[PDB]
Amino acid sequence: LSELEKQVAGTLLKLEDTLYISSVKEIAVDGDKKAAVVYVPYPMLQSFQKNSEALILKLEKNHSGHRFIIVANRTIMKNAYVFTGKKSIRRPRSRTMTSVYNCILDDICYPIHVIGKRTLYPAGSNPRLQVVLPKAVYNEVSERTKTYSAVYKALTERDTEFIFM
RNA sequence: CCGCCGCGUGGGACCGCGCAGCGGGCGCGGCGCGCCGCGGCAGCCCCGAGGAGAGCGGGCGGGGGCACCGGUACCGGCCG
Repeated sequence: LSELEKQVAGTLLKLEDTLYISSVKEIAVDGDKKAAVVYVPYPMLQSFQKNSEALILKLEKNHSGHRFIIVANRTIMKNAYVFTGKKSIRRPRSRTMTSVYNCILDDICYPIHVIGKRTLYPAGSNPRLQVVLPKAVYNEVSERTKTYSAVYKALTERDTEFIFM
């Protein structure tokens, strides 16, 4: 239902030499560079994550202009219990908002596993969350911190920032 | 304005309880009761308390019970 979709489909047809992707989302960044999010339906996320880094690098090299990220699409419900008038209906915890945001944060940087989280409450400024990444990766991912913050802000209004420890 | 543990509206932070799929067609204005696809759902488990309980390994101890057993010494008897 757009133009980037045909290009990504062409790439996907080149890469092999049985998957399917729900949609595509493009996020702007402060610099001229932009970010693209590919929505993989939940059951196929683990299927896509076997060779995520290779897929991302091939997609970036074949078409430039913005970076590519893969995230699953999860729904959110807004009632712990739903009163049908007779019985009771309970919302599973996986559909909560807090769990979904954490899963998104984990998926954004899937290859690297988060070593910690901290949310600061400055005297006047809006509270912001800072995560902690392994010292080994460092510059291997130092060029994607701004885009990561931008996307995390876009999908979830919680602003963030990154450090290494 | 002032003798209310009752009555209605609103908020719902704190306070404590909610085991028994959903959605659509049959199907009638609506709800039941059943019958039909899974063909529409991401179907259906926070976490694992410097709380507790269970488990494996290691040594630790005048901790408990039963049987068994040595040593002088007090006392009594006897030979010289």
